Amino acid sequence: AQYEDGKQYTTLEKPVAGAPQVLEFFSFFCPHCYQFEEVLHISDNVKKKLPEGVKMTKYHVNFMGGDLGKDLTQAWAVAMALGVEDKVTVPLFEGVQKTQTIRSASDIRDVFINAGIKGEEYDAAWNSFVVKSLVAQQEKAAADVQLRGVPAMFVNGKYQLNPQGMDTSNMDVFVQQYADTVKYLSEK
Repeated sequence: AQYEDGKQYTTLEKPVAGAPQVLEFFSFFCPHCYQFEEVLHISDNVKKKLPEGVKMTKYHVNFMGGDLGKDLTQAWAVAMALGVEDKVTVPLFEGVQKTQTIRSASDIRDVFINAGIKGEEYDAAWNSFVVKSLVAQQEKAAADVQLRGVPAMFVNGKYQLNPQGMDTSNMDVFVQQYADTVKYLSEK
């Protein structure tokens, strides 16, 4: 066929029930994740091609960058709770990988302050049980698919995107193939 299991995607032998429709995993330490966000804009091009009524989920992971990795998973929970994902994603990526100015939880906090989130509001979220459970959800979703690598995308808890099996000679063509594959899987 044109889309084949094991080529543009793989199928989970152990399907995950009740999973988010489109589920994306990343790490601010992850070099292809930086590309996916900054250069390729994968998330946004997938959205542009998803049907009506499909919601999109993005979670951070712990298994890169040790202690800071975990702080970043909690910070991403804060961002989700406050709904400020679109204001902190770029400076977090650049703070970790470009300028390397993020070395502690306090530096992560600085990024939010600079993006205009108020200190009191950040610290209250950071310490909230709503953020605790948001962290729990991120961990659980990644555990459910025994995730050992990022970037990763899963569709309906059953299919996993396989970007190694798409041409990379042209970045635009790669992105559209990726998004079209998500749409195909979505309609499956």
